[PDB]
Amino acid sequence: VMTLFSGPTDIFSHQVRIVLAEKGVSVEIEQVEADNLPQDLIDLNPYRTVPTLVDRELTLYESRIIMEYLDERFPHPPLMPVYPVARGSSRLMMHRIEHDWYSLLYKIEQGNAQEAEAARKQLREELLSIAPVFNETPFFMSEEFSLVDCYLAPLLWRLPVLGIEFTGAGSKELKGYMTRVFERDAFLASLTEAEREMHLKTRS
Amino acid sequence: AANKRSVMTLFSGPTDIFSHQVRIVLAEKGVSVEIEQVEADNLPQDLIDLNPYRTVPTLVDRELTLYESRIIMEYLDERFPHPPLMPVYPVARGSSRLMMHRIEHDWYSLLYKIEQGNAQEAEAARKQLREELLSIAPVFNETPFFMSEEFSLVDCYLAPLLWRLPVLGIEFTGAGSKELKGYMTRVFERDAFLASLTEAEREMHL
Repeated sequence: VMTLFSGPTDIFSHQVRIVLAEKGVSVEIEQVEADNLPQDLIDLNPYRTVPTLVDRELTLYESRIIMEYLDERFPHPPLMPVYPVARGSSRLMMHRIEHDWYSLLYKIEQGNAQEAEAARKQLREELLSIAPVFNETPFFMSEEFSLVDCYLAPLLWRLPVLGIEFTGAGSKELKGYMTRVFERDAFLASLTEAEREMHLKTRS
Repeated sequence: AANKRSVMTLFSGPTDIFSHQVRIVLAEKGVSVEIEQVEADNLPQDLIDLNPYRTVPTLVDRELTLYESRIIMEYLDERFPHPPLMPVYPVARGSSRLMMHRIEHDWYSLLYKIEQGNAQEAEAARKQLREELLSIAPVFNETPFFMSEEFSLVDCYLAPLLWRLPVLGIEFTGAGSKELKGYMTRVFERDAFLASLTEAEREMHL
């Protein structure tokens, strides 16, 4: 009885779809045309946004709220640290990723050529700057896939549609992270057809 | 350095609604904390070194630096369980987080339009906010706090907003005013709320 209303290429919906796949819970997923909930379903979410999760009598929106709900409701596998301090670090990194990087993604998608390129340049350089972080661990500042990777993975997956290509200093490091995460069963299972179309290896 | 002290440090804005939320939670938990009210023109060096965005509120507890009041408040609730400011179960917790999100999205945005918009906009925002707040009156006939039997982080979002109504030129009369005023009395009289106020915030009710 758990239903997720998702944007087929919506990065926020993708985050939730990865979590749902990781948790392995039974769920009905319905893709909308674009990035909005049908006007007739406004009763489910006054803001008519996706992702919107309906699990029994509880309706939730805002991917961040949905992901924590799923992690608290379905403990295994754990996607957050168990202790308060590292949990704060994780929530903060998730927030920084969304505020610093998903904002650039938004400017690239909604901007004219000039705005898009300026956002693109900044996003590309910043992503490459954190490359050293991976020479240390398999996942983002962790040895286990977590919600932080649920934020970073959908973003890096979209590099092709953002018009970004990694080469030079740091590219090898980022690509290694991308390969590790993109190869996971849950990540592959999280993909919609429109998302699979983005890369050769998943394209049908 | 703040990150080297054995006591928490909160960098706060004297009239910042978000810092107020955090100060209420610190008082409720009764933890030792050194609170520094900052000035935009001359921020303390530790804030600059630990928070690249130079914003408030910022909590420094040992080697951990947090910003974004929501993250700080949940950190405090998880690190210091007594007294509980969040529900225990997943479903109730989800609803609580959703309400905090809606209060900030629907009401904190009107507060900003009221303070930085032109007369026409400010007045339009002032009228919308007043109406919406009075519309939740029925809630207080069901429970003493906002959709809860006990004071929680949701009230830590709503209280600072209602405390600022005087500066927003809003006053409750008519239908629902009794309910809203009863809630305000209940939260504004709490030890933690009084303890959370800065002198500047107190003057908002002169």
